Amino acid sequence: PADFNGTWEMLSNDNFEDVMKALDIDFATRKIAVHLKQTKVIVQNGDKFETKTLSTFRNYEVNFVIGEEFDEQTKGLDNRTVKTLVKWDGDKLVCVQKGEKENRGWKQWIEGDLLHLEIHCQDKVCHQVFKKKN
Repeated sequence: PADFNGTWEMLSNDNFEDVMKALDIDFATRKIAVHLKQTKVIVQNGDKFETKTLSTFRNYEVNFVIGEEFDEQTKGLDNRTVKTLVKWDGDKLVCVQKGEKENRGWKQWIEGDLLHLEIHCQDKVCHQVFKKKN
């Protein structure tokens, strides 16, 4: 479907603290992480994704293949073990992370040259927007 290949620098980050609080991240850490810029670096070969997040906050990778469930350690956030599975919803990526927290996952898609990421946990949702670098 879509082509996520590229380097994408964050434009905006809304309601990040709501999701971080839902993940039990401590307030001090939230206060640090809310004002930090992130870059996403993505290599996509068909259903194969290698993603790098880069910030002064946390650096982390997420590598997956569409429809292949994998065990994931969420180092960029709460450092929990979850079972992650990413699938297509048309041209959007929809990820379910099965573990201690209910209704956890994320959804990612492209509009023009912006990448949108929604991260959700429980009843909270964060919306991030990134601009393609080139």
